[PDB]
Amino acid sequence: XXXXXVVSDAFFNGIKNQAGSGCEGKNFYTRSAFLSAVNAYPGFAHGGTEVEGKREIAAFFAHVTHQTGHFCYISEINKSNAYCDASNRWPCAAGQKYYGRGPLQISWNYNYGPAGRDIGFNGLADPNRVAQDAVIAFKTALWFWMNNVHRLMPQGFGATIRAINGLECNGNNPAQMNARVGYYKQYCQQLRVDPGPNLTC
Repeated sequence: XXXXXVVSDAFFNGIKNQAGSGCEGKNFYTRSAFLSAVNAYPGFAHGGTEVEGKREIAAFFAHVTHQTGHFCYISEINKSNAYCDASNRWPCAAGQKYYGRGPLQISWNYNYGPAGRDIGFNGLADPNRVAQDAVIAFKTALWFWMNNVHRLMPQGFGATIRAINGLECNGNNPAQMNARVGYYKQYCQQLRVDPGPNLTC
């Protein structure tokens, strides 16, 4: 349940060791940054039982592993889209772009805005800070998780795949869906917890 003791250097390095070494994220994503970020999200891995908490940690790392390519990538590979939904109170800053950044590839003005308000930076004016500071990056990932995915954890890992995209369930992208499940099952083995029901979607 306490991330510092369940997520070890060995566990974190085990992921990052895969795809180095010229990866932009190789010398960015650290366990130290993750643990600093965890301090700001006390609800993470604490929704229910210690088993549920461990499943949540495994689930978080499963999605992060897939979305960043084992910590290879910081920013979305295509960077032209502003990702602006202008119908709002997180108005889009001129010239800025809210494409995916960090462990869970936080995207859109309507996510950068409130994430920044919670974390303590200007998410609309300075979204690149998520790519510049690994502590902020892990905080945005945990912010996104707690605000969008956490409530679905009790329904099983598969419900979290559906929470994160919509495009990788129901036969749409089996390879990516099963990739995520694969990481989750391994991390559950490593953290010594059963994976639970409803893994695929």
